[PDB]
Amino acid sequence: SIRIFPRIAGRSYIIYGQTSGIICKRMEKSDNEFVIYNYISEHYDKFLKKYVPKLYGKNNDMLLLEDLTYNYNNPNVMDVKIGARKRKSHTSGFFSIRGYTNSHDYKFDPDEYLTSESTINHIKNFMEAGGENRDKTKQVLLKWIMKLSELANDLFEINLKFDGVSLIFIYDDDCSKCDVNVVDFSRVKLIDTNDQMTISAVTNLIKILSELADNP
Ligand SMILES: O=P(O)(O)O[C@@H]1[C@@H](OP(=O)(O)O)[C@H](OP(=O)(O)O)[C@@H](O)[C@H](O)[C@H]1OP(=O)(O)O
Ligand SMILES: Nc1ncnc2c1ncn2[C@@H]1O[C@H](COP(=O)(O)OP(=O)(O)O)[C@@H](O)[C@H]1O
Ligand SMILES: [Mg+2]
Repeated sequence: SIRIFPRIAGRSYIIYGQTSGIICKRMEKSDNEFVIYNYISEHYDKFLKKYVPKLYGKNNDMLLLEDLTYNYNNPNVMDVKIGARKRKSHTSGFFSIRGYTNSHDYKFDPDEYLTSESTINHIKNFMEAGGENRDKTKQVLLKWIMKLSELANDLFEINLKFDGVSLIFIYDDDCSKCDVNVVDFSRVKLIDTNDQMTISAVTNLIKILSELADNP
């Protein structure tokens, strides 16, 4: 009947859809996540199409979402919180890594505040599954940089406060495919300006990833 989806982070009930390519995410406390998907669709439809999993529909309290891991033979996933946290400061100052595929092997702890060096080391840990072909892993980094650059550029024109939103980074072990998308609109709010904190998270990630793609 019910297959639990292998979540990297967060607390919401998420299960595989009864059909291929879909996950079902329960809206726990309010339907705010649905209201915000609908609002972005009406006001910023190009943003939704480029950066966000497709919302196929709703069943009671369940969102039917595009499974971002579906087209991958061996997906590696990292959840980075880029929007404001509820109370805490970010573990990496401008963002918080929330989890990644195989993080347990590296003694990753989502409660641990990280130096710049430890932050970089966890991102390198996440990239270890991608293997020793430095050319192929560099290309994954560059394609993430391309899309995050455009996202940061685009965010200047969006009047939302992206509280609690995460970037879901995905690459295949063979490094033949990768993407990054924005998820988790449960705490997002309308405002009258752009979200500078969320833009700062994205530019900081671009800086770090650019250093990784350039290191010899
Ligand atoms: O916004 P965060 O700091 O990243 O963490 C909140 C946690 O907030 P905080 O109060 O520790 O700042 C929330 O704690 P709560 O508001 O229940 O005391 C928790 O419910 C969310 O699942 C939790 O977020 P989650 O890990 O993305 O599920
Ligand atoms: N569309 C998606 N495709 C694949 N995995 C997803 C998708 N949306 C969420 N996830 C997974 O679920 C986890 C929690 O997602 P999120 O939307 O942040 O829910 P929560 O409200 O529980 O924090 C992410 O870390 C990721 O592993
Ligand atoms: Mg989340």
